[PDB]
Amino acid sequence: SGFRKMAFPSGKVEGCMVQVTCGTTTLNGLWLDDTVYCPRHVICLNPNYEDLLIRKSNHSFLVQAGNVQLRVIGHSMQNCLLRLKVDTSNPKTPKYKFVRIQPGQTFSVLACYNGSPSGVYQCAMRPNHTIKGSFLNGSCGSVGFNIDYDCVSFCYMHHMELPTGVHAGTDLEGKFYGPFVDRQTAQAAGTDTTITLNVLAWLYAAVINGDRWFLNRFTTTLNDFNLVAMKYNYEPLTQDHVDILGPLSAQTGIAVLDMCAALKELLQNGMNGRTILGSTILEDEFTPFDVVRQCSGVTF
Amino acid sequence: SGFRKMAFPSGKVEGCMVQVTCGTTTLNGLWLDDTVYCPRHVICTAEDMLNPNYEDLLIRKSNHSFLVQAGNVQLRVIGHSMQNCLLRLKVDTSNPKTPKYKFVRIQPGQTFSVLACYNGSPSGVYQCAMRPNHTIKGSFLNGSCGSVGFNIDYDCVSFCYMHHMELPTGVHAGTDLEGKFYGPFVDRQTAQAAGTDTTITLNVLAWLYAAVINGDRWFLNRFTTTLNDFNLVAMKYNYEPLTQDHVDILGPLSAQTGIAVLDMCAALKELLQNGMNGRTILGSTILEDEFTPFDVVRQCS
Repeated sequence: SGFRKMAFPSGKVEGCMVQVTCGTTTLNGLWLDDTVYCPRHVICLNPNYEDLLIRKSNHSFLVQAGNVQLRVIGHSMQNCLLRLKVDTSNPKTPKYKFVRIQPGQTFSVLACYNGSPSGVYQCAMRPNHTIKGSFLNGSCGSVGFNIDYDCVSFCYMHHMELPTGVHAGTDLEGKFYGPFVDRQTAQAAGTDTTITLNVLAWLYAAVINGDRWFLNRFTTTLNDFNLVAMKYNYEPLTQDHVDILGPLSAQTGIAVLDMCAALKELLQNGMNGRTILGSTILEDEFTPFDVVRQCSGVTF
Repeated sequence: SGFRKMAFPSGKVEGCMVQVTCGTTTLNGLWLDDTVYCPRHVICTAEDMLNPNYEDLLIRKSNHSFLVQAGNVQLRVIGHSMQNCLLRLKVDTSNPKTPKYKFVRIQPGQTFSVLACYNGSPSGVYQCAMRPNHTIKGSFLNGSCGSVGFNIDYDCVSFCYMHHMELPTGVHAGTDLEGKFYGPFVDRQTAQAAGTDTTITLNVLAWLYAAVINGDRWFLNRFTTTLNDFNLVAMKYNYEPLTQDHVDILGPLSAQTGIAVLDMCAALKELLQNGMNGRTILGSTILEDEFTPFDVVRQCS
């Protein structure tokens, strides 16, 4: 049946995307009820946003939804975000919540340009607080989300590209992930590591799909595992991660440290020209929950 | 910057998914205007599949035999008929979320977005390619039949695939929206097997170009080759023969990066002969072939 890196259906987020233009600057905004969220830098090297906000009046902002202009009747700022009040509550607003995700967690990104959705892909918040996305100029304001039941949890809004070509942004409260700031400076991505917890979740998915050649009859202590894995640039695995893997461990009857012994053997010796879920490399962008959802057939 | 396997936004298709039930069998249906499309095997039981005769099976069914549901709300079917391996059910009400659309039969090597559904509801969206052997490496569990594959140009949706089954090796087969199977497969239980799978050369070349557009250019070399000499090597590694037409499709991408197509074929040739020596391209340690030149241009440009 295969295992696929997949994204959550994006319709519910597509219905909230609008084009926000302030002068020469056009980008995307997220329209929920009667508020439009967009990156603070639409009101434009080290600018005092707070100040440039004065020169601005509601009629300065042009918010477009489909072939219709949304009249702005209020403006404010919350951290690095802009909150525009419009005179029309979005009829497509889905049930939603704003969430701040932690390193290693994944989400779907709806790439947009001119308030119009262009594509959706799956990605992960990297250990160094960036995301390896795919954005072109004009994508600022695009958002990342997860879907739980029928509630849309927005966890990311796109702000900029770092010199190595990776991306940085904020939660929907306007607070950046990582020490990044929306301004020009010489900020760069810190060294990145492999998300061990996610590699382990993926090996469980393989076993669940019948790809179990790499299993062995040994085990290891947590520390011995970390001592080998860090040498390959893997994030240290903690007791809390081990706990997050409990449901998968129980479903397969394979203890986490027993899976860690298989992983350790995979790192030191390799795959011997073999494959796991058709892959020649250990995938690190599927979380324990992504595995449960895809292996089970969760719908929305 | 950045390059990702991406799908088209699924919202226009989501609003067309419904549930179709017959007896104990339930699968997905596509609701456009006043018609619901779904795999015809929703009508025959388990047994039947041993070689059911659908004409015989269909004529024994009535409009009320079909339980179509949009949400938990039932749609009354007032008509039905068969078209190749699909059922077309006429419902007494029209779908207001129906987007502008058309039915397209794609060629092997082309890509499309799949909206995996169960019980008529959206589970996930992913991007794939119709393989040279006409199967797709999808991610589907029992109950996903009827989910569709599509592309979007502007606001127009091009439906090109409807899922029907899984083959012995675990890959998938299906049909276009006229019910015509892609490949030598049949909706019946049998010893069927996927044909010989080859690597989509045109796409691997588009991908090396997307790698170049985003830095990564270690695999490049000072050599060039002839179309003919390229094929002699590539065809030795299970790669599809590259035609002059393919070379032409890569033109814009060639002009954009300033690397001639045959020069890029030279680079690939070298790659196939020497492996990547533990290196990676766009983060991959294998040459990826599920990105058409069109896909790369749209995303990189």
